[PDB]
Amino acid sequence: MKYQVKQVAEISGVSIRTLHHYDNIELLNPSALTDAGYRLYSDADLERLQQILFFKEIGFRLDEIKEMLDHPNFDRKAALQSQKEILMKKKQRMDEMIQTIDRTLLSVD
Amino acid sequence: MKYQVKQVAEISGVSIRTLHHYDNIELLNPSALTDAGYRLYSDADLERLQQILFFKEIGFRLDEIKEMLDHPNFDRKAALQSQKEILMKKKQRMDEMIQTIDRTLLS
DNA sequence: TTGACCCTAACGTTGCGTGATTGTTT
DNA sequence: AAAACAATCACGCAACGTTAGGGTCA
Repeated sequence: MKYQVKQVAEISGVSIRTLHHYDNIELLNPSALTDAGYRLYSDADLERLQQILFFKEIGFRLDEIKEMLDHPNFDRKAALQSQKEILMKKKQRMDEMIQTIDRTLLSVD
Repeated sequence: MKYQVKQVAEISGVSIRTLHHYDNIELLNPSALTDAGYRLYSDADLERLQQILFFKEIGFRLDEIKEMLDHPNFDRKAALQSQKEILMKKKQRMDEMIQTIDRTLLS
């Protein structure tokens, strides 16, 4: 029924420290707590975690992920594209950086 | 032939705040200090600042840049390559992420 | 009692931006 | 006697990693 850090960390691949941090940030708040304070996660919490984890792969930030999960109305298409555009530019920057390196490695190679 | 922050900053493009930081980090230390504490950079300090800015463009971090300027024995060739390689892998990760977005935009 | 497991601090990391407050004078 | 310019704090940002010390018991 419920899961505690060790298990959630194992099922999802993230660290316990991560679960805490996501808890402190209000990104992912456990569904329950034991009298002793132990965090107890529900299957729903696990879906939520998978989604925040997926948006993480696309390069979004915890705040963006948060605002998108807490506010579903927020159009996702435009976000997925803009994020793409942002990514593409980051890629373009690195290219210019690599050129600068090559354009520099031409001297006693 | 000495310059104070306003100038050096204006001549190099970086901010005065940057110059201070680079000073605290021991990356770029002013050639001279004024009695009142104003720092004065020499033409040499300016060359050093340019070198710094180059490596900064290639993507190196202050520590790496520092360690390279303070020890000119460090083979620069391999450094420029390894850095190139690192930049490439980053490019690749960027690609996979873009693919994943596209692979999701099918709707 | 004892592992195995959980918690809360709180500093470390990268590179300055942005005030706030205050001294100096190229 | 003011306008510019310089200085030293020190908090803020992204996302956890990593001890350090100390309860709990699925």
